[PDB]
Formats: sequence, C-alpha cells, structure tokens
Amino acid sequence: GHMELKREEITLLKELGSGQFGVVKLGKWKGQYDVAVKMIKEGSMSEDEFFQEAQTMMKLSHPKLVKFYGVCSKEYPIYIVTEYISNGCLLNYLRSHGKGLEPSQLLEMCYDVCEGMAFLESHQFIHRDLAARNCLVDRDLCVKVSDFGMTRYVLDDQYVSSVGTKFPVKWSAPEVFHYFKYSSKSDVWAFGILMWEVFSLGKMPYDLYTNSEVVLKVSQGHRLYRPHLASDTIYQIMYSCWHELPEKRPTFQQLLSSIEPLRE
Ligand SMILES: CC(C)(C)n1[nH+]c(-c2ccc(Cl)cc2)c2c(N)ncnc21
Repeated sequence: GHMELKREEITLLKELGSGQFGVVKLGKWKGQYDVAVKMIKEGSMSEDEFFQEAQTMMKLSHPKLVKFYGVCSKEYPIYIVTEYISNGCLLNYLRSHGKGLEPSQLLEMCYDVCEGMAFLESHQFIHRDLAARNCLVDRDLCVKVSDFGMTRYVLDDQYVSSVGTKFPVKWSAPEVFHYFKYSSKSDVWAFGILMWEVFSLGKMPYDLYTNSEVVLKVSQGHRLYRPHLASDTIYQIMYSCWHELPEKRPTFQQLLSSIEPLRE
C-alpha cells in the first residue's frame, strides 16, 4: 500500500557506508528528495522478518528516530528508503568533530536520543543495541536513533528471551549477558553507556578490557568512570542507568524530564 514505493522513482548514487543488515547508498527519490537506501540482499534476513520490521519502522514515526519513507520490495536487493542524515554516524562524528563541541551540545545529543527512546518506550518497544554506532547526526547536529532490525516488543516489568542477534556486550545489561533475557530497562542500561560514549567523545567503554572481563567486572559492581566533560549531575544520570536490578533503573520518561532542566 503506502509502504511500497515506486522503484523507478529511486536513483542510487554513491555508497555512504554499511550498517545492519546492509550497505547504505545515498539516493534521490522522485527527483527531489535526498534519501539513504539500505540494500537487503536475498537470503541476508528472512522475507517475513522484513515485513514485520518495515511495518514497525513505519509505525514508529518521531523527529528523533530515522524517518522511514517506504520500501522497494518487488525485486532484489530490497530497498529500505529513509531520510538522508547528512553528518552520518554519531560515533564517527564524535571521533572526527568532538573536540569542537561544547558540553551543552554533548548534553543536547543525549537529550535527542532520550526523547526518541522515550517514544519507543511509550509504545512498549526496546532498542536491542542502543549505542553511538546506531545513531545519526543531521545537518543541525540533531541526533536520530536508527532502529531498523534492532527493536523488541516488551511489556513494562516483563522479561523476554534474548535469542537472536548477539549485539556488543559492553552495552548489555546483566539480565542480557547473564540470563539471556531483555527487560523493559535493558536499553536504559545501554543509554547510560551511550551517554558515556558521547561525553567521552567516542572512546570505547571499558577500553582496556575484553568482553569476558567486562561481564565479570560489571557483575562485581564495577562501572564506567565519570568522563572528563560530564558534570557530576550528568554522571549521576548515566550512573542511575547501571543498577544491576532493572527495577532500580529509571524509565526513559523519567530520564527525559531529568535532562530537560539541564539543557542550554
Ligand atoms: C551507515 C550510515 C551512517 C551510512 N547510514 N545508515 C543510514 C540508514 C539507512 C537506512 C536504514 Cl533502514 C538505516 C540506516 C543512514 C542515513 N539514513 N543517513 C545517513 N547515513 C546513514
């Protein structure tokens, strides 16, 4: 229906990079709009998994989530057409341009992600890999969360199996790495790690340690230290995301309103 786009109305231009689940190309849609098109190869992911994903992305429209326009699914490679977010990946942006940012700009990046995540949370979805590598930066430095192939339906205070794509353990809550289960607060833990990445200008978390070491250290109570550019108030907010128990972590709704008075 409205989800299907006219393939002849998409012209692909240069490769932008890769992520997911697929190479991403810059494109033009209807000879007017700049788009980023993800290529879904035949066999790369399931046919029926694709429909559920495309529908979920279409449903979840928010200014802080990558805008989905439609798909070209009649032939392979399947196109996933989205808005082109000109400054690309947040992680690369922090690494290349982070020194030029004010701490108030770093907080605004965290606020943007939180606002998009509060929207997902209000719809009973979690993000399975909330990290700077899955966020994009637009021309005005507004941050958008990329959620394709990385969401999971979970009712509040309930647990669901972690079975599927194994995402980086340094962004994983203990219920994930220990019990192979997601809670409605598993992405809140990841969001605290994302705030740490932002305020650290894209440094790797626990950079001295292997994944095996991190699982042990985190189980023992060890946490990431305060990034130099983070105020103690901002550190207390990220730190609150890392309670061993999901019940003790804030929701994104609480995080959002905690960040709101600290802006500019
Ligand atoms: C990887 C990188 C940074 C080149 N990348 N990836 C996406 C993107 C496109 C479609 C989907 Cl479905 C998900 C993400 C993207 C975008 N929209 N704008 C700019 N860079 C993008």
